[PDB]
Amino acid sequence: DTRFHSFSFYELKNVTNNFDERPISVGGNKMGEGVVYKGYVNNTTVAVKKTTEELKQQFDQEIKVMAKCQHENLVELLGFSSDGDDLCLVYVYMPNGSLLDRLSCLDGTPPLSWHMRCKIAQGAANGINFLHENHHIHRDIKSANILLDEAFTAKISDFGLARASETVMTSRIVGTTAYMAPEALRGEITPKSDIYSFGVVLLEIITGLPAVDEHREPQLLLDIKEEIEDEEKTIEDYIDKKMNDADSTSVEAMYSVASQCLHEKKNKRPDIKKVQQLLQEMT
Repeated sequence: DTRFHSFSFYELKNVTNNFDERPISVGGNKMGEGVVYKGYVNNTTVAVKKTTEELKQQFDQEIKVMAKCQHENLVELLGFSSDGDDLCLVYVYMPNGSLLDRLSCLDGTPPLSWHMRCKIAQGAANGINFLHENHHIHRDIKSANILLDEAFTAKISDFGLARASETVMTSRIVGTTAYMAPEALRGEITPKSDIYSFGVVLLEIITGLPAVDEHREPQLLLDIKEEIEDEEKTIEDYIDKKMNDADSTSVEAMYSVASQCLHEKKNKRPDIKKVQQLLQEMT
């Protein structure tokens, strides 16, 4: 609780069109999914995220993480509400949405250049580096959770699952399957799992493809690593065509980082410091 604003529930209900759960593109306030709503408070646009006792301690858990973790490449928590029998968290609004939607060019946005993509990748790595340095594991690293501010600065978001480290195991396996390391899928909690997930992200950046596509072969993006290793295909075959500034050398350099991140065995993966350095040298 490092000087966050305490909101009453009615204030946030007011500014969100009464928590209008319809997508924004269809006239509502939902920008994603608790559920996350767009709101206008005090000349500012904000992001409002809306067992009883156990939801309360997760609510308290995230505030704890957000109090301790402040960084240019992390979404900043602005405040909260806990009086309308319905818990809310209020964050800095990121106008350019998620990396996922920018890679897909959702709603007709311009394809991201290779230069911008490298900057976002570096930003994301810097954000993850801060978390690991400060002994946190994100647990849900993915392109939908890399948000983009006014200047397309990468902002790591959705810390609802984040855990402090001192490898432990959990009974409640959480995360996004198409991004999850094998050990994470088996209930292990380790920062090495974040690295693996970041490798999938790097693949999405290179290819512009989503991590999963039920009508695609392979359905999982991470499987393209094996197709390339068993030289059936090249990374060149998979490079996003919606760029004109992607030189072979840096693309191959990024793929090399991605491939190392995606080692099936957690101990053979680079840590975030090495990932940071490698993305620097690519540039």
